[PDB]
Amino acid sequence: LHATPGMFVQHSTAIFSDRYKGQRVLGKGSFGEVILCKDKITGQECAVKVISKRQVTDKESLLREVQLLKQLDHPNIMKLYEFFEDKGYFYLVMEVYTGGELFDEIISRKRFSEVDAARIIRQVLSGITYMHKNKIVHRDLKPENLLLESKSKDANIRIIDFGLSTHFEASKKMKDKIGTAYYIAPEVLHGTYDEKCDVWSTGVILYILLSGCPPFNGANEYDILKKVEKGKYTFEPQWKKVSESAKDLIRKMLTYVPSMRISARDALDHEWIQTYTKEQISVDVPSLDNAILNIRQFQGTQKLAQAALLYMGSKLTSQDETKELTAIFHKMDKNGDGQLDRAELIEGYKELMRMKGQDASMLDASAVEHEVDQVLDAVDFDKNGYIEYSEFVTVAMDRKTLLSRERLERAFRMFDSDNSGKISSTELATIFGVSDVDSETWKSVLSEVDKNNDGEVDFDEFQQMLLLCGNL
Ligand SMILES: Nc1ncnc2c1ncn2[C@@H]1O[C@H](COP(=O)(O)OP(=O)(O)NP(=O)(O)O)[C@@H](O)[C@H]1O
Ligand SMILES: [Ca+2]
Ligand SMILES: [Ca+2]
Ligand SMILES: [Ca+2]
Ligand SMILES: [Ca+2]
Repeated sequence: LHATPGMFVQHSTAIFSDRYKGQRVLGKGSFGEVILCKDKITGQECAVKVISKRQVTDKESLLREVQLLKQLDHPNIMKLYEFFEDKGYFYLVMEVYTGGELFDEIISRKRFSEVDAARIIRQVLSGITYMHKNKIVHRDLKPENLLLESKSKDANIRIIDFGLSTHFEASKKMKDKIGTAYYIAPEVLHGTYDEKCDVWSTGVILYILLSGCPPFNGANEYDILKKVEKGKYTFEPQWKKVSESAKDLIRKMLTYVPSMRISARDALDHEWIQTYTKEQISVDVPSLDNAILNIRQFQGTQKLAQAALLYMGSKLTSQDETKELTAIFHKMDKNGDGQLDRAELIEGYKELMRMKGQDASMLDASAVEHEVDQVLDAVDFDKNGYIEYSEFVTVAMDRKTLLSRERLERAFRMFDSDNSGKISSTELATIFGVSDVDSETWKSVLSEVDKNNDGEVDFDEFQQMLLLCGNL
């Protein structure tokens, strides 16, 4: 029973209009197709893409895209909350990003300084390192598909639009000639390729950030593709002030032969990306102490509670609500790939001890390793060996703060699929995407939670489960 944020995406049995209220339109696309909506229960704002069935094989491709978004949890990848379908429409309910496309920043300035470009490309590369590690290739990276989270000058980047994305395998190469002319890798046009195609597109973006201009240009799509296919580019007047390090990274990402082209991971490790700032994220002792405290108290959580907390943490908390936790996550993620590993958690504990002025030799040699092994197992909801962003936020967040009245109510209705007012073992099975929950799993829920002995969990019991007979 692996819990992931993606298991909640298509799980509601409710109709869209019973969960969301439309406000204003959003974006610069066809009018009314993306709408800012409010969650009727929590008040959470979201961006809804409404697709008419008149406008979509196409149904299959939309579903594939939803399936891919359900498998990705990363601070630089768009978050999908929910997906609804009715007789007339599909509704893609997404986290709202209000800073506009990177494309619009580009066309409103001459070019980016190296430091501003490095911050952007570092985030893109974190996103794609993570994607590639999860066997997913984007295939349409470009500035139109990179949204800034807000208008704040320090807004993060989110990779959007997975409409061309697919899984890839080591054994079988990809063949579909798919992409956008300025950004598409030559081997994609030749028709045999792998995930290095995303690295090339990111190299094109970087070249544009630093110069203002595409490396392969021309009067029309046909002319652009002819330059792309040859692969010849030049650093031809702005380039005189650009550092040798920046050029070196571009040379490596626009390396023509794909077997010789740098990987996303190695590009994330490039000296230009690694050393563009020495500024440290500010995290005070009390916030880190509290986060660690919360994480280490999580062992022993039963399966209904676990799924309910992950739902609330991964779907019902905004960026504003999780500011402090997000900073701690990025500080602990030493290799900047947007996932926490065993070695990174170990270092996080040693960091905390140093910060608190604790003497580390007062513990057994492997005390920290033993701690992290227990903690990691417990907090790794999908058991893939990493702490993803949403797993981290869920567990590290102050529990009383997470368990608001509205979040509790939303979470209960999400589990109670038939609206009977009680959660059954079979509703537990369905949320985890399995046929049946075994007797031991359900019995361990009931022995703690089923206070009236009826074999199901009502709203009262569900609140008490999470809150000392708490009820909001
Ligand atoms: N999660 C989001 N939050 C806020 N705005 C978004 C989000 N996703 C897309 N938009 C914007 O809504 C507009 C249309 O979105 P989308 O439906 O993705 O466009 P499209 O059909 O792919 N072609 P285009 O709209 O020209 O990019 C664009 O301005 C997007 O930037
Ligand atoms: Ca990491
Ligand atoms: Ca995990
Ligand atoms: Ca029920
Ligand atoms: Ca009961």
